[PDB]
Amino acid sequence: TSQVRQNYHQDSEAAINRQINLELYASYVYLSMSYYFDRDDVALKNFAKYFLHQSHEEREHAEKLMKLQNQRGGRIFLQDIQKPDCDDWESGLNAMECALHLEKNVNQSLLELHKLATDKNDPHLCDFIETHYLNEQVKAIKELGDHVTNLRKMGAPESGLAEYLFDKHTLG
Amino acid sequence: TSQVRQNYHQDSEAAINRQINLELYASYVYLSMSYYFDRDDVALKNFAKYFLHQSHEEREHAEKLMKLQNQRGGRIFLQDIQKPDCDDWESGLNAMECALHLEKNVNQSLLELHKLATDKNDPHLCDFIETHYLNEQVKAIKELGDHVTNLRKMGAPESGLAEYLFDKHTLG
Amino acid sequence: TSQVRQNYHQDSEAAINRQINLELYASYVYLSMSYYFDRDDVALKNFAKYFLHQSHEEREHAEKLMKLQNQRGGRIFLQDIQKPDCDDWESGLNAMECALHLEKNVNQSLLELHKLATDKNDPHLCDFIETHYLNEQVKAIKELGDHVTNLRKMGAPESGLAEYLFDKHTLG
Amino acid sequence: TSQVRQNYHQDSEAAINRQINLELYASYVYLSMSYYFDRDDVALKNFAKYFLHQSHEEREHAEKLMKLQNQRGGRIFLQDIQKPDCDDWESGLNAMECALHLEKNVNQSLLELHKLATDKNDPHLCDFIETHYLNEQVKAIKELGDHVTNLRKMGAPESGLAEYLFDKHTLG
Amino acid sequence: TSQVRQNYHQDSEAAINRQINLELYASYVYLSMSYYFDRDDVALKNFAKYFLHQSHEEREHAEKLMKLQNQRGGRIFLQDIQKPDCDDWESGLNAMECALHLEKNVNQSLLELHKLATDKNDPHLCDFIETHYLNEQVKAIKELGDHVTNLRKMGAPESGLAEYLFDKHTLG
Amino acid sequence: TSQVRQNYHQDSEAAINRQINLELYASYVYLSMSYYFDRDDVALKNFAKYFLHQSHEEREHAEKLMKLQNQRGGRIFLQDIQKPDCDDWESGLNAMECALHLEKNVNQSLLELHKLATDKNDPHLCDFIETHYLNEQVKAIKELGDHVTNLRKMGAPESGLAEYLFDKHTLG
Ligand SMILES: [Ca+2]
Ligand SMILES: [Ca+2]
Ligand SMILES: [Ca+2]
Ligand SMILES: [Ca+2]
Ligand SMILES: [Ca+2]
Ligand SMILES: [Ca+2]
Ligand SMILES: [Ca+2]
Ligand SMILES: [Ca+2]
Repeated sequence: TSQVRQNYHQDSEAAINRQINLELYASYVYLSMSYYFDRDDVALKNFAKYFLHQSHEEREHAEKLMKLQNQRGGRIFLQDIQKPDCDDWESGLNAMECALHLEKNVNQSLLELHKLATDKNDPHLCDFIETHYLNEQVKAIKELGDHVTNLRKMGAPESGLAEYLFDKHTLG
Repeated sequence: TSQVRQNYHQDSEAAINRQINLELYASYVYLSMSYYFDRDDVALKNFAKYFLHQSHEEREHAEKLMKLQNQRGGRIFLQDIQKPDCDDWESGLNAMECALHLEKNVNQSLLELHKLATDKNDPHLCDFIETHYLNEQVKAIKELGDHVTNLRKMGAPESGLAEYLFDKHTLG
Repeated sequence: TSQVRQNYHQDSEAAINRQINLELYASYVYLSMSYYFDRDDVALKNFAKYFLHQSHEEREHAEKLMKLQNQRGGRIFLQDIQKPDCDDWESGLNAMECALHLEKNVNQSLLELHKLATDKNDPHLCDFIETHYLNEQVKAIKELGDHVTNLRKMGAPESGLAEYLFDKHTLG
Repeated sequence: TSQVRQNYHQDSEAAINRQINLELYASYVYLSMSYYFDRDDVALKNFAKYFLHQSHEEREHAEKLMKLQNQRGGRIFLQDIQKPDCDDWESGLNAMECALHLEKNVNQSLLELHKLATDKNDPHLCDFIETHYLNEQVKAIKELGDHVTNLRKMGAPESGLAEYLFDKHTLG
Repeated sequence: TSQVRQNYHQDSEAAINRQINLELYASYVYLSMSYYFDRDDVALKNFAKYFLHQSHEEREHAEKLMKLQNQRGGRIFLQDIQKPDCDDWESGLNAMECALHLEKNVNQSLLELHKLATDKNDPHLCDFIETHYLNEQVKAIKELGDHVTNLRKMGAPESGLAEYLFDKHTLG
Repeated sequence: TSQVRQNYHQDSEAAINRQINLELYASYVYLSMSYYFDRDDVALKNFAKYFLHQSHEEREHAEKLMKLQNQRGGRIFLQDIQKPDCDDWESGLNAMECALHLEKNVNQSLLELHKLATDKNDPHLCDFIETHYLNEQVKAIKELGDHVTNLRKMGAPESGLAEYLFDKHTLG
């Protein structure tokens, strides 16, 4: 038991280890989406840059949780990072819809983590999650919803002109 | 026989002279495409600038090979430069498709040159081709493929609006 | 089959997909080592920074291969990223020894890839590997060997003073 | 028939197409002369630079005529570019004498073009030729005559010292 | 056996040790030529500076090979450095002719080293030689050929004025 | 006999030629020591840099003597440069002890040269040696003695920590 550990429940420690794997998995999903748009038969450079940036940010979120685990006297335990479910993402609109779904799932996991921290009376963990994760998730979800709405209204994905213009004017 | 000539096969010397003519020919093809887009009844200024730049680069590639011939103690032998097969290039998409085909043909010739240099055990010639030509060709081919994909997805060449927007947003 | 694909063997395409997973795995190993040194009961900040930097570079190497796959007309196929074999890395010296072993293994895979590219007569792939990977590997291996030699000569890992001073004077 | 065409005779259009080929041919001749001086057994670097610059300028002259053709509503028609008559240019003095002869021939063609434009009452074409070509030709011819006179007076080409010094002091 | 050694053949290691001695020997030859031109009865300062610079570069080439030996896990083994064959170099032209011969000999040794690396399947060693040595040798040889041609055409070495002017205008 | 030679004895000329070889030999010894510290199984970078700098300075000393020989109307006569007696230098302390011994030997040769110049009544040669060599030697010897004393007092070479710290704090 760590000399620094104080008011840090075993259940919280385990849940943090799970969240770490989830963020690394999200990073992997975004990495796959990015390079799909880099294909010569897809070729939407700004969609590709958008998802690569998202991939790097998810990786950063995971490292922040690893830092928190050590700060509290807990111990990091890593697991395999599962490959994404899809290899081909279909279209710009489909990719954005999948990302929205992914983000809502990560948000659900964070809300469950917050409830657990509350039940265990760990105010430091509650504030950490509120401060660094909760608001970021809400902003991310609103942004993806906006994008999905615009692509649909423009006539994507049936209209190839729609996806080309969105890549230039919104993501560019 | 040149006082500088060393490990430079007669077959390699001849193949270099052939590659020189091929690059000059590619330069001529791009020059023709450029001014086709400058016509009052076509009028796509950025397509015109794009192909003119390609024309100048091909000319530079040829001069580099002429420099290499002299460096190795070989002798330059020039041939007529054949006129392009087409005078009218039809459309932006058609021109891009023809350029893709042209580049793949020049790439094939370079791969054959590399194989010959390998058989003759000329490591300097192999590295020269690898360094200055092989990677440039691969990048060029990927770029043209990307362009072709976008124009097709936008609805070219049937859609005149598609070619107008690509000229502004991608080539501009 | 991609409109850009030329002289790119199916076996090469598959080997590239395998190398991509291997680099991502190496990235994961370095990430685990980094945060082990961040523990309150280990506490060697410069060892931690050193391995985190290595982790980011391996991730970059993987992305470069993903870029190459698309450039040649090949198709990315991702696999699970296996968790590292160890959770606890023992000591600074032990971690450096494990990294040396890891790098020699990645080097072996690259040498095998180069031999395959040679057999398939793919000069572009051979040069890509030579240029971006082979020399980097040799430098990395020499650096790790140097570090291991110094730690051993200083009296690590039995001497805790040795690891503390190396962290400050060499890695700092 | 172009919507922009006005007072542009069919004979003028054809003569412009011929002049375009002539300028491209002159460019090719200068390119050949340039690299002859780059040979290890000739080695006069400033003669080489001088002729390469002339080659680029002739190429520019041709592009200007291509621009003019399109401006007037005419249509570009390209022909093969014939290889130069010589592969070996003998000496610095001989090359300068050949260039003088070449320039006087191009000048004759331009004077004939001007006479035709005059007969067809095309004041715009007459002024274009006067402005951009006639004075440039006269200056070029005077310059080459000066060079030829100096080389001869110095004792070229029998004197190898003469050509070496001219390369340094006049062309350098 | 070095902890860093991987895919490095014993024959390659030995050949590298031999190349090291050869470059040091070339350095010694150029050093001797340099100070010959510094004599009061020769007095060509720019010839002297030219050869001294060549001497320093050869020394640098040798150190680079020593660095490579250590990087691969090989062991440096030095030999006596033989004195040059001549003490008196006769003339500027004679010195340049001897240097051309020397460089072609060093080039032959490098080509033989490359063939050996190829037979032993050492892609890293092949690329190292290609990258740092092969192209430098070709440039060096072309430069010396150019110099020899100019001196001969000027009337060296019978003409003392020729060597004086070349020292000022080419080497100065 | 040189038109510039004045009061320059044949014995002095010969002794200068011998000193030149001795300085080149010292340069070779330092070069060998330098790269010994660059080995993966030694790895003391600052010891390596220290000896490489010494190697370059000895080479400079030799060139200065070659310059002096020509200034006085004497003639340079070079000899083979013998390989160092050792290939493996054992340790940092051992290398420093060997260098101290080497420097005292070079100093003895210089003192003998000065005595000869004195006997031949050559005031210019005496002052040259005093000015450029004698004081430099004394400083070099004192510096090496200081280093040897410190390494011994620290517990080298039995203590690997001692050599590591000296490399950082004194030579770094
Ligand atoms: Ca598993
Ligand atoms: Ca013909
Ligand atoms: Ca290469
Ligand atoms: Ca799985
Ligand atoms: Ca024809
Ligand atoms: Ca011996
Ligand atoms: Ca001997
Ligand atoms: Ca004095």
